[PDB]
Amino acid sequence: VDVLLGADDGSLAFVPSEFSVPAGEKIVFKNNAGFPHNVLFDEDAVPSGVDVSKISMSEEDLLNAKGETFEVALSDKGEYTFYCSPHQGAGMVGKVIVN
Ligand SMILES: [Cu+]
Repeated sequence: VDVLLGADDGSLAFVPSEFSVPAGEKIVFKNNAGFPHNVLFDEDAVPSGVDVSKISMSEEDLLNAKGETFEVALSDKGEYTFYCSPHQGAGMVGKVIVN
């Protein structure tokens, strides 16, 4: 599944911001517009047992050009909250349900 970073209209959003994927499906976060963006998972809002450092970008790494990607496959079932570091305080966050 592809998830865009930034809406075409400049909105600070993941697109889609909530979605479900079967365990193991590769999620491709694709830098779209109004960057910089990046993608991290929230240690306080993932399934028990998940280590968010293995599935997040480094906080200092920013995608600054359209078409860059960050790709991850989530294997543990449950809810995961991801966020963009620059824009987390502007509501650029989302939720994937791995089933
Ligand atoms: Cu962002």
